Amino acid sequence: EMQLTPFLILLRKTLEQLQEKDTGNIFSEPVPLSEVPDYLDHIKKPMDFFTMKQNLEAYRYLNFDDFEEDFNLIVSNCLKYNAKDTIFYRAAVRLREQGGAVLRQARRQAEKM
Ligand SMILES: Oc1cccc2cnccc12
Repeated sequence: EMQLTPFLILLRKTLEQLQEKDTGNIFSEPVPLSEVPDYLDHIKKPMDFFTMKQNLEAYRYLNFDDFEEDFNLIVSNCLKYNAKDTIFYRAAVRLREQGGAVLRQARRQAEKM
């Protein structure tokens, strides 16, 4: 029970804060299938921050869970695909940790709406 425009402004700010935590920009764009040919073998729904931005602007995120679930896919896909001893796996752990605090604060703000 809130107005659409302030909520989308909040999601835009939140997405920018999450992208800031991905300092290597390894999640900024879809995983390039041309360089990872086996990626889709067990990754059923790829996700990335650019796709999240397009979903946001297409009005596909109307509650915080819609938005947070796609963020969680970025993390979980990366933990699934990559071995634990890789920078990519550890980057997803770091993003989960640093991004979780960003998400908790942003969800508090949405609940004031
Ligand atoms: O090759 C990649 C490039 C950027 C991100 C990736 C996330 N998981 C597996 C592979 C990736």
